[PDB]
Amino acid sequence: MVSKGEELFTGVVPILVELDGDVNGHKFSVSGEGEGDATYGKLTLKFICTTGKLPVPWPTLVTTLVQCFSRYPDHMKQHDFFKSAMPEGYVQERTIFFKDDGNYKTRAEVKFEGDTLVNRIELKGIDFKEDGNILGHKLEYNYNSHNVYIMADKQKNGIKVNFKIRHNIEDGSVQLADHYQQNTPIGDGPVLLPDNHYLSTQSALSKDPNEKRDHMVLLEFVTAAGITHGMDEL
Repeated sequence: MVSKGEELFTGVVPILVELDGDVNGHKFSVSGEGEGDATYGKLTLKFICTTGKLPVPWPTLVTTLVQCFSRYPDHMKQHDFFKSAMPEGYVQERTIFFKDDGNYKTRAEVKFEGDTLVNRIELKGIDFKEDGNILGHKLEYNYNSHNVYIMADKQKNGIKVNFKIRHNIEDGSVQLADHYQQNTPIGDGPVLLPDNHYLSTQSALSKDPNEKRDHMVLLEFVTAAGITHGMDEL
């Protein structure tokens, strides 16, 4: 099946992202805009720190800063929770544990506001080392590919999601960030609850050569996989 929510994503959709953050007491705000094309699992966005210098590395914020733009193949469209919750949207909550360092806890609402898919987030970070990889800005400005593992939480009418991000460091080491996530629908309508599957996620970071503010340009491609081939023909 294809959910009614998925019909909202068959063309190019404008995206807005607003994040209000506080990490070890360093307050900051990020705004982003761009567009997604879930037909190709593609996002293209530019984010700006509107409060000055970002007090954490940009790569640490990529997962917090719209999984409804993932491409689900045909035999797996009945497993797309994220589009099925649209346009009313969903609440996405995480705790992200940076190995040997602090944690982010985030709560976001992802939903349509008019024609635009908007992700509004609050983030709180604590327990960071002032000279660790994060507040000491030792992460390279790049990003790896990851698998985002998804399972249904039928009790909560949503999903539980987990994965481990690898952030590359200049000296050849890696800073690991373990992500524990759950998503729940905002509205009343039925949502699709999936079988166990994963998203294969790729992200590339760049800069706008005419932008003086602290910023990140991001390109992402995300495709779902891993459903056995249960629903062989369906």
